[PDB]
Amino acid sequence: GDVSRLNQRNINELKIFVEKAKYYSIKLDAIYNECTGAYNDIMTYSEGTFSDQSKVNQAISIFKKDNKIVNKFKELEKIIEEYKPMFLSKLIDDFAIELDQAVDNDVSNARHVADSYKKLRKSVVLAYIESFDVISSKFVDSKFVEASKKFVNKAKEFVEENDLIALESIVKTIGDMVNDREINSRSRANNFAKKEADFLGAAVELEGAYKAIKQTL
Repeated sequence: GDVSRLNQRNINELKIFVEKAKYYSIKLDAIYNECTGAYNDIMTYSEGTFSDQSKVNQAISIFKKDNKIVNKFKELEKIIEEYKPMFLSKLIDDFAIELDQAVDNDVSNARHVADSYKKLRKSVVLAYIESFDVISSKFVDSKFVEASKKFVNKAKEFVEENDLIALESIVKTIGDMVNDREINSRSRANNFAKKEADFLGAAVELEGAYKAIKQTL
């Protein structure tokens, strides 16, 4: 008759991912807070060696010490491992290699550390969206699948504006939907309000399709 058995399998798969990934944004925030000074010091004091070399060495030490930062990224990778097997792995290797090679003094290497980090930060955000993209694409409900495409696009446009703020919104919003908490569609922001609201509008549309499925189960 109907496809309730299938729709329930889809809700189940989405709910598992979201609950398993619920600390993803907090974990990226902890990387950002530890590394932001070190990133900016590399960008500043490597733009021209004149020199602050001691500052650059110390900045590199924050990214390298006890492989802590690399392992924090691997912890995020392990969260999305089931879903996007090779998304992040190359970019984590690239960073690891730059860190391995940065035995100073070498600004280019120091700038390569900073760029490989920034690129990896943005990938960790896209990885979450890509996982939801793969999950949503297994939905038998065509209205949900259409609403999911619109969400991923607005999600990605939001990432371009600010990767950590975008990831925080995506995680909280998807979280609200699978826990049946009504999504607020308004941004109260002073920075990035336009793109946040575009993203929140696509999430209200998705919440609509999600509820329409849920109400038949």
